[PDB]
Amino acid sequence: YDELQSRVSNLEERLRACMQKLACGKLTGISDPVTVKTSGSRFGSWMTDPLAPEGDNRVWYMDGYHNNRFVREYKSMVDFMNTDNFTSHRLPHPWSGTGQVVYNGSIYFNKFQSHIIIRFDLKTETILKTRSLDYAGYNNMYHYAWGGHSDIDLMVDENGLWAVYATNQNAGNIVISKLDPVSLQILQTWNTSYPKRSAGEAFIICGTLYVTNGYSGGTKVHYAYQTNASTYEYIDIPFQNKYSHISMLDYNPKDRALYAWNNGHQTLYNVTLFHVI
Amino acid sequence: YDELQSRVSNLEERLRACMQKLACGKLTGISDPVTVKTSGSRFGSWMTDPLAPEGDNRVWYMDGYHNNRFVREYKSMVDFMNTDNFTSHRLPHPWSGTGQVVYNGSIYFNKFQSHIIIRFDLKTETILKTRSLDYAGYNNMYHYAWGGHSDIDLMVDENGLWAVYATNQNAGNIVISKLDPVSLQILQTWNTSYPKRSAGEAFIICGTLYVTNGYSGGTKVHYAYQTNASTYEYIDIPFQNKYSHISMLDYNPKDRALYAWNNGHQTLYNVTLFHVI
Ligand SMILES: *[C@@H]1O[C@H](CO)[C@@H](O[C@@H]2O[C@H](CO)[C@@H](O)[C@H](O)[C@H]2NC(C)=O)[C@H](O)[C@H]1NC(C)=O
Ligand SMILES: *[C@@H]1O[C@H](CO)[C@@H](O[C@@H]2O[C@H](CO)[C@@H](O)[C@H](O)[C@H]2NC(C)=O)[C@H](O)[C@H]1NC(C)=O
Ligand SMILES: *[C@@H]1O[C@H](CO)[C@@H](O[C@@H]2O[C@H](CO)[C@@H](O)[C@H](O)[C@H]2NC(C)=O)[C@H](O)[C@H]1NC(C)=O
Ligand SMILES: *[C@@H]1O[C@H](CO)[C@@H](O[C@@H]2O[C@H](CO)[C@@H](O)[C@H](O)[C@H]2NC(C)=O)[C@H](O)[C@H]1NC(C)=O
Ligand SMILES: *[C@@H]1O[C@H](CO)[C@@H](O)[C@H](O)[C@H]1NC(C)=O
Ligand SMILES: [Ca+2]
Ligand SMILES: [Ca+2]
Repeated sequence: YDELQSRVSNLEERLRACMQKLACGKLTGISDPVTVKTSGSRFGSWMTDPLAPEGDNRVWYMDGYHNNRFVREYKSMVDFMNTDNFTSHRLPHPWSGTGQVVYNGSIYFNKFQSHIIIRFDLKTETILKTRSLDYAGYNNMYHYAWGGHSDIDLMVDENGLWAVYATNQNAGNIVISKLDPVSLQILQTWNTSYPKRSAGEAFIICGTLYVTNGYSGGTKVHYAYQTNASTYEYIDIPFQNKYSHISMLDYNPKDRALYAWNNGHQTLYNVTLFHVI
Repeated sequence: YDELQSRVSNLEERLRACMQKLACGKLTGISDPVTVKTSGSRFGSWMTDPLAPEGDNRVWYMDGYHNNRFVREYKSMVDFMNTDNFTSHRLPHPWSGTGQVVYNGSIYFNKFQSHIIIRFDLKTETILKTRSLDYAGYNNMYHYAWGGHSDIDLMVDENGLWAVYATNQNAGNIVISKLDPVSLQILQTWNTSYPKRSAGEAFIICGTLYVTNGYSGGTKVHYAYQTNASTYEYIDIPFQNKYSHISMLDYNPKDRALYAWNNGHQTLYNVTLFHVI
């Protein structure tokens, strides 16, 4: 009775570990952009839920960076590529910038003019947790190169929920934090040496943070930080700013793709991860 | 009863498949040579046992390519690097060239001036199988660039036992074949587009054949053939030929290393493999 349970538990653990080890590597190439829709103002965000059961593919959409509390939900990708019909939901507080994420059926965003991370339910429409990001800048203090109140950037990867911000103690450099997806508590922090005001955008792939150089023109992935080894490396992986302005750029584990907001348009990039043995 | 046994069998199959998919990949670089021993004539063949019981790291040594029938049984690497004591075992027939292999508990070799593959026991000292390679050249008609009656090359990888030869029907190009480790029967054959007489050496990592361009001077991995997709590609992977003339270069999956014979010296290379996800 107990021996077979131990055997199946070991089997599940080994399957999970081996499939996670084969899941990702290091990025080496970014594909050409693919445009889905043209809507909204030049600044905004759009994403999908990674931990969603297959067959939902609900696209969440947000327009504006200063004063907005309306989020759009499209019931399918085909309902977002062509159909202009959506469901509008109202947030208790307006967000700042495009550094919001959707994960585990809830939206993580930043409160207006404050360093407060808020978890909001998109199904029950209620509030659970409103925590404070310890030692983080707000109100265009440590924004990206394009600005627009992007001081806090929330993302997810195969390991969980991460927040990229900057600390006055760490000059103005990029600081990575791993957050509990329930209590929004600090688990582990990595303090890098790349300034956030000269970044423009950043994303995380399964534990490695890739930081862009600029936002318009010759955009390229300039910086890489490995939190497991706590090391850094200057790369030169290039991509293409087709519409000459990038405001949001996030990595979505399930689709293994980079969702991007290109000058008021919704675009996708494809990553090329390699593993060395 | 049956359900848990089926679950255990599925767990074993998935573990084996996932560890084999995480094992090897496309070769990307070769490290500097490491010399272990200096003995014998300029041409010879030394190799280890991939599928061996733990605690049996016995190396196998052979000198000459024409009429020698004595093999050496240095029981340990420390007993081979420094100790000059060995056990000499006789063969029923002398070998041709430096292309032989030691797999599991037997040795596969070629029988004098014939296209005959012989399986010989290194413990019971008898013959179980002696077959003929179909349409394979012999007696210095489809040798390597260095000659020396290396018309048939035998190697092992994570998939099993492979033979590289050449066929009159396929001009003088390299032909790969998968052999049964027990019955020495042809399982599947692959046609490549690289002539064998201009090759010099070849080795298989896992289902991919890498072919060198020369034997003394500027040596590099020049050709690659994927038998799973049956596609060829010309690559440029230099490796350093420290001691001029090379005679044998084979791959060991257990150590994941290239064993080589460089002008009477025994050398080791540690390979680097990468996988794209
Ligand atoms: C995604 O959300 C579900 C639902 O909230 C999480 O399921 C919880 O799992 C924990 C432990 O596995 C249980 O203690 C909770 O009771 C579950 N929730 C409910 C409502 O039953 C799931 O863990 C979340 N995903 C991740 C990665 O945390
Ligand atoms: C966050 O980054 C800051 C910036 O360097 C780190 O602060 C330094 O920490 C070392 C050792 O802890 C001290 O010797 C320095 O005096 C600190 N500098 C300043 C300006 O206070 C901090 O350690 C980092 N946090 C973590 C968890 O690594
Ligand atoms: C390597 O050799 C061992 C034994 O020398 C092989 O083990 C045999 O396995 C089969 C089925 O798995 C049994 O029917 C035999 O009885 C085993 N041999 C002995 C002597 O007991 C092993 O299969 C060989 N490896 C490969 C890949 O074929
Ligand atoms: C390897 O190449 C040889 C020569 O190109 C092939 O032999 C020919 O096979 C075709 C069938 O596809 C016959 O029509 C020809 O008559 C054969 N040529 C000769 C000279 O006999 C051989 O079949 C190839 N092997 C494989 C596995 O594709
Ligand atoms: C190279 O491979 C050999 C094989 O045993 C061993 O010494 C070790 O794994 C490697 N040596 C290095 C990397 O110095
Ligand atoms: Ca981002
Ligand atoms: Ca060889």
